[PDB]
Amino acid sequence: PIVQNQMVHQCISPRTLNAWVKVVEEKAFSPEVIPMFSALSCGATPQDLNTMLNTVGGHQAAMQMLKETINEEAAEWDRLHPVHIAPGQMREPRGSDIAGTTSTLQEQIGWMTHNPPIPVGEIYKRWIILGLNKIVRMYSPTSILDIRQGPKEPFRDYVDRFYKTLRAEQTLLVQNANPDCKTILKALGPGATLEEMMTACQ
Amino acid sequence: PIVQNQMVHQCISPRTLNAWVKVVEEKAFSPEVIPMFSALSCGATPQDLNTMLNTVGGHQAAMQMLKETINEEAAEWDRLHPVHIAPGQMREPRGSDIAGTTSTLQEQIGWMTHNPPIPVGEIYKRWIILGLNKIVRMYSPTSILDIRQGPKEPFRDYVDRFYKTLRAEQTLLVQNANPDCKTILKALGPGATLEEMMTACQ
Amino acid sequence: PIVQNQMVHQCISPRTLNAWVKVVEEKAFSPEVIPMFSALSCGATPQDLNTMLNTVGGHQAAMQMLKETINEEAAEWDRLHPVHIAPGQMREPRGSDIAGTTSTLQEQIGWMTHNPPIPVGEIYKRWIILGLNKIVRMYSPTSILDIRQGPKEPFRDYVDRFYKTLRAEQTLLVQNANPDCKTILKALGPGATLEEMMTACQ
Amino acid sequence: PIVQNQMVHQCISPRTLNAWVKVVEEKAFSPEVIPMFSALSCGATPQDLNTMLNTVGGHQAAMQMLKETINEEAAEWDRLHPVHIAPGQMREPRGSDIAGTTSTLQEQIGWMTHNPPIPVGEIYKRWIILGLNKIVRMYSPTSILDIRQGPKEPFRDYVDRFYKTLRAEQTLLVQNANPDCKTILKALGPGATLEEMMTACQ
Amino acid sequence: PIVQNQMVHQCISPRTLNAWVKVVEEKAFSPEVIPMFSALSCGATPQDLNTMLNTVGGHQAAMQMLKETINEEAAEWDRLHPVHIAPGQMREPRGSDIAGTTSTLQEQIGWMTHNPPIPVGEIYKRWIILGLNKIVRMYSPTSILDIRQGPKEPFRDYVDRFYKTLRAEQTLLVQNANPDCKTILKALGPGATLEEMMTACQ
Amino acid sequence: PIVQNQMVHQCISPRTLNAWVKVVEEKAFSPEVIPMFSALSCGATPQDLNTMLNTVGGHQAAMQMLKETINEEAAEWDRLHPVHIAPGQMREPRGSDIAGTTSTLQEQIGWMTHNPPIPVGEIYKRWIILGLNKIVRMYSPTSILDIRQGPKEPFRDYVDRFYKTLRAEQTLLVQNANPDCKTILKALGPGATLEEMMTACQ
Ligand SMILES: Nc1ncnc2c1ncn2[C@@H]1O[C@H](COP(=O)(O)OP(=O)(O)OP(=O)(O)O)[C@@H](O)[C@H]1O
Repeated sequence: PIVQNQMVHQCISPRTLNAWVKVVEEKAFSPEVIPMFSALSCGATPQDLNTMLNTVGGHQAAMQMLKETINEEAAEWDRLHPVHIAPGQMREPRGSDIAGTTSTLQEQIGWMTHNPPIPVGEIYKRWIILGLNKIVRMYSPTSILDIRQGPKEPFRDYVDRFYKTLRAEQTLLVQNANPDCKTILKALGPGATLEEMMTACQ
Repeated sequence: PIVQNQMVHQCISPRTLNAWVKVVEEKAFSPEVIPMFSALSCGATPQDLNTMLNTVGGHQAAMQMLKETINEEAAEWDRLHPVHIAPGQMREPRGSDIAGTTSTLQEQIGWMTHNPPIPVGEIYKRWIILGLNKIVRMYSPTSILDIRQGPKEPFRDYVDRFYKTLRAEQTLLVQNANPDCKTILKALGPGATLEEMMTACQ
Repeated sequence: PIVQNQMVHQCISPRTLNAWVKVVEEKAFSPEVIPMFSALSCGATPQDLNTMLNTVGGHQAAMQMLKETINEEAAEWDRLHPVHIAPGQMREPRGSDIAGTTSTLQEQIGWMTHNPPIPVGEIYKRWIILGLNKIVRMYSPTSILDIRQGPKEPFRDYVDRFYKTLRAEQTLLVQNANPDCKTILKALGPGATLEEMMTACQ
Repeated sequence: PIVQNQMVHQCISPRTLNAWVKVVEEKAFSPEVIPMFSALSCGATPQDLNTMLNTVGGHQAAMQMLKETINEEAAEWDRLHPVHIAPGQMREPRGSDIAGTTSTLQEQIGWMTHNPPIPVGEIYKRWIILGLNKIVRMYSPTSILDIRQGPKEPFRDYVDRFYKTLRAEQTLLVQNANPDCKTILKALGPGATLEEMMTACQ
Repeated sequence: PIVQNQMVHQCISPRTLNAWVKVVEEKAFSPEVIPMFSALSCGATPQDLNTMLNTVGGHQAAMQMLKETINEEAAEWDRLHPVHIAPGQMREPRGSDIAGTTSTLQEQIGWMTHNPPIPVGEIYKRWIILGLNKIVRMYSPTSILDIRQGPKEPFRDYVDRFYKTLRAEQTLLVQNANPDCKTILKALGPGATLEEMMTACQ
Repeated sequence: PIVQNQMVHQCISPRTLNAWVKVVEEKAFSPEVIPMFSALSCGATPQDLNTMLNTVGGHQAAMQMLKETINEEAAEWDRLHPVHIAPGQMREPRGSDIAGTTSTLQEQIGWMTHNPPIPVGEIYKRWIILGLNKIVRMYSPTSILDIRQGPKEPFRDYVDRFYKTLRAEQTLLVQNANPDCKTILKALGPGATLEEMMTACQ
């Protein structure tokens, strides 16, 4: 990453490398993996972003869809930012320079530490996260329409499932409740908070 | 977080990220999780606060009630602190800027490091903790009225349960004791410390 | 804690938080937990002291006796140190300011880093340790009078039990020995070291 | 490695040493091991590169093929860069100096920290990675021609295998699909993204 | 400990505390525990030395013999170094000040950082190690006279036992060997190295 | 060790201590332990080198052979470097000063940080490694002459054994192959690389 002592390059730590690889193994593409990726890549150069993605051993169908999303975002960058060099001067980054495939570590450090910065790590991280969200939505196993409260399922457990499914995918909470809790909820009237709905069905 | 070398931004550590995620998995919303959250988010920007909350994989009913509490506190902030910008100058934070949804990391660092600081991380952390306490009270399984000493339960074990329940929820200790220890406690008179009550029933 | 770079505030580390919580879970109130608490809270502000105590999930009977001891020590502080403020000036700490309930982190840092320091963390830590020792003595299961060497128990194992019990609670070692080792010990005469007693009964 | 405080030598950390040794034990020469090696050897001197390779306990057939690749690359270096010394002056590195066998740590630090740097660690790391890729291709158990979707294998699982095999080794995805998904894929027409192919066969 | 940034006090780390406690639990008073204690207490003040010893939960017979050795060494210090104070000046340390029982942390830091240092931590560590060696010799289960090679025990395994026992306790290696290896060893003549003895009996 | 902030003494870390002790327990004197020892003792003073060797609990036959090798190397040092002191001046190191038995930590730091350095840690580490290699060769269980490919053993697995044995101990690879792979290898002609031999017998 690039961090403060002036703004300097540091080696990606063995601990960050290991944390990312373990979250992916333990959680696959459950939605919470995305804000973990984002937090573990704080300050990341594009090189570091490629290291984290390249160190994942399975999920190669997912990694391949991610390259497609990366190439689409890169081509849209080249559309808005054509390039045309000057000895000892900085070249403008193209899509593939941002994605880390045709830029060196030194070019990346030079863009990221310029005054003002050309923030190639934050740009690439936005493309990667966009790709990762399409994958989370892909691998979401259930429609929110099939999250229905069981006859003897505690309301809380049902709400946990309902919002878990809705996060992976993205009135109806009440409709999908079981008869008994549904009746209690119809009676609360409009404008009930989730806290009030969950207290009523306890 | 923001910490001292002057006051600088540091990346949230893999170790803090991991600690928070594990305490939540192992303890759910037992009350002791709150002072752990508070301690692990020392110096946190609002961005970091959102990272810790977003990295929790289950308990999405709880996370949703928390957003409601956050939005209520944010709307009360906008009520007391309306906003109306000046080139190169700091804008005043609204509720949603404090909660980290419409403020950038740079705005957050600028508020938090101003002289005097606009402490957006400490403000948001107070809203989050308020939300978390309502959740601890929600998920508290037992009324203190149903904590009663068993016929052969050691007094200490009963007191542990009584104060555990009372912490999750928030004369009667003696009333809820078993006949034998109850008799010993009635005899101590008024003004007995817990230490004396527990010595008597040993 | 407060530590040296001048004397600065640092966030309590995830590793200290975790160490304290694990020693308590694994050892309860065996006496050795006290010097661990003392060592893990080196440099602690009163806020940090409250964090370590608040993060303990069970033993709420013990935590409650501890508050009683804290309030007693605080009331004795107010007896010896009454307070009576001056813009931009430091107020004198009362008992509850020392215990961290009515003082802010900033007041605590200001007392602890003053020339000369008002060492509010070391004062509160002494109250806490006093409370913790009363708890260690409470939860000590056995009188030293019931530590007696078994007919075929190795002398060393018996001495380990004898001093373990005596530490939790706080001529007789010989009296409580088994007939055979007792006879060997009577013969050594007065003025035998523990090393000599233990060599004789090997 | 060599890292920034000026550019200084630091001891390879016990944590890097241990991470490398564990990834090799747990993953052998699955392709993802290569970008892990590259990331764990950030800043590495040739000495450090030899330490990481020498600390691997099995796979000695692989380590021996790696020496062959190293010697070939070293001989090609000597072909393009003959050497011919001046008191207190730097000698030019030969192949075996780059590979760390006839250069000392001090010569290595002197090349790597010169203005401009003679980047002996990055040169040797490129040779090592080249050798490691030939080993990944060697130990790849399956041809992509034998990755065929099973009659009841979910399409995603098949794509994971297909791209896993293709990474170890390096129209046909559709050909190798099962009849039912093959028919759906023929109908999509040309120019389907992987995301669209995978949605269709869900 | 006291370490270099000038010479400053640092908090004993949770990791040192934990390492010491685990080596004692896993190894008791096997001899190798002594050089581990010595290495984990590098820079230790007497306070830190007491923390490491006080955090050990069992072996209280051993801890008590250790106090006896400490008091003997302290009384011998007072015999050679009597004391007789000057405002703002350093007092001379007595035995019990060195052992950490009547000296404060500040006195300890003042002795240890004086020009020239009064090295109270290194003095106390020598007393502790002396005590620890008497304990290692106490708990040594076997005389070297009962280490004899078994009829089918590999010579190496026997030598491992022989030197293990001799380290806990502190011509005969050959005498204690089995008939067959004994005969081979008699034939080597005088002046055989251990390497040659062990090669001969392979 | 001695490391850079100028060149300063640092305490050997609990993590290095623990890593060395675990590699020895898990790997004994498999050859890869040597470059791990060398890497974990980067910057080591002779004191640190003795700490790492003294903290090993078993293998005391091996530790004793190591002392013999150390004493031989030390006597050869005294043969080439006799000594003959000057107030406030540095004495010349003898063999036993280098090995850490008659030199203090301060003498060691003074030799190692002199301009030019008298590198007593690197000298002693070379003696130790020499001793360790004689031990690796001792404990090598098999001659390379008894590494022969089994009738149904994959060629790779056989090559792994062949080079594992050859590393512990230090045309024939082909001779020791099984009939079928032997025939394929005879046909390749002279000048086949290991990669080509291993491809042919796949
Ligand atoms: N949640 C946890 N609970 C218990 N132990 C943990 C946890 N997380 C990490 N550890 C311990 O810490 C190890 C990983 O981190 P480590 O202890 O090596 O810290 P470190 O990197 O040395 O700290 P620093 O970088 O500050 O020196 C693990 O092997 C484990 O023993």
